Amino acid sequence: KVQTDPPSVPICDLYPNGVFPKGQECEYPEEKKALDQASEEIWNDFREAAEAHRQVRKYVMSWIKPGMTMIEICEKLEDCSRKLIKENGLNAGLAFPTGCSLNNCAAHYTPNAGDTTVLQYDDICKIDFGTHISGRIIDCAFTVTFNPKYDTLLKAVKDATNTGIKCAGIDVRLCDVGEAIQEVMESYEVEIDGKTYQVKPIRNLNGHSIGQYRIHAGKTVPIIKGGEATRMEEGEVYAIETFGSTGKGVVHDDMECSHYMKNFDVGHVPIRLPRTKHLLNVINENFGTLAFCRRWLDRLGESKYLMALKNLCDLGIVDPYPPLCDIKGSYTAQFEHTILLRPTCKEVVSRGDDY
Ligand SMILES: CO[C@@H](C(=O)N[C@H]1CC[C@@H](O)CNC1=O)[C@H](O)[C@@H](O)[C@H](O)/C=C/C(C)(C)C
Ligand SMILES: [Co+2]
Ligand SMILES: [Co+2]
Repeated sequence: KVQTDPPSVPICDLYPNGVFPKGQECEYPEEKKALDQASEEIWNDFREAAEAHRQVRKYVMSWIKPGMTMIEICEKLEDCSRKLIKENGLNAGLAFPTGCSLNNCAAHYTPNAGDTTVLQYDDICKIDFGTHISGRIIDCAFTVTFNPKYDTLLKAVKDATNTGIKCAGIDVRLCDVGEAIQEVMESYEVEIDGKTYQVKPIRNLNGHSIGQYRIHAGKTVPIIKGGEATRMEEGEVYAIETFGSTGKGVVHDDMECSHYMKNFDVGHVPIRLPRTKHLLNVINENFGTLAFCRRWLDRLGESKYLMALKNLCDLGIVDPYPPLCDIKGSYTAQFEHTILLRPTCKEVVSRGDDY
């Protein structure tokens, strides 16, 4: 069987023998082959999630248009993602909420219930969403625009992200990747509405290592120089993402929060407060240590849960991730891919024919 025009066939049903397509395999900048084959089932899970990501985003690009509300966009994307990944509790599903951050806002924004925001012709929207199979997460993102005036800014960030991807590798120092990304990013100048700007990396936003059910495993991939000389290791998985801005090149928390995620290091915590106890149970059952958003709690039939959620945040059990924005009037863009540092090569597992 093949995929229907508007995708609806699970990726696992498109692949009979349970063997999924590899991403772009690259040479780094025998026994290791045996070691690589030993984790084949893991690489395969990443590939299944990546193929779902590729097919979902291809679909999104065909219909996303100004006039649609941000809620309509996210619900349409998420519905497709759930169907192609063949959602099954914590064994297969959405790794995190659909980011659709607009203009000066660079990341971590998704609408909460009631949000009336409508996508505009001049908007620059960062679609950042994730999929996973058995906790093997694909963190991948692109930027959507309708006005050609942002073309060079988008190209700047694409080139910067690919440079970071090419520089990445086993034994490579993280600070070197950041320095490389920055020199490419800043080599671009753009003109938007009569004003010129030297593209600037958003210095306090970074790429990161990825772990099972842990989007932010512990290591950071900076996008500017001056970072840590810590090195990348064999077997690690990384999200290489870069952000370019026409503003200050720095983001701050802004707007209402929609994203939340349980602190991975916090262990079991007995709670007697009834509503707070119930919410934590709902989170443990449906998300575990994966991120979620308010719309996802509404979907599960939960209501009047905001105070319970605040309690979990105040207790440090859950962490809030508010939208991150540059100054008013600035424009930000993002591109991101997930890479596997396999023993025999580097695989840009989420690479597509689109980006
Ligand atoms: C700027 O957004 C990325 C991010 O924060 N990176 C982190 C990386 C780990 C530490 O260095 C803290 N600083 C960061 O910028 C995210 O990983 C997103 O790419 C991802 O899609 C969203 C994840 C959440 C946790 C909000 C669901
Ligand atoms: Co992302
Ligand atoms: Co990321």
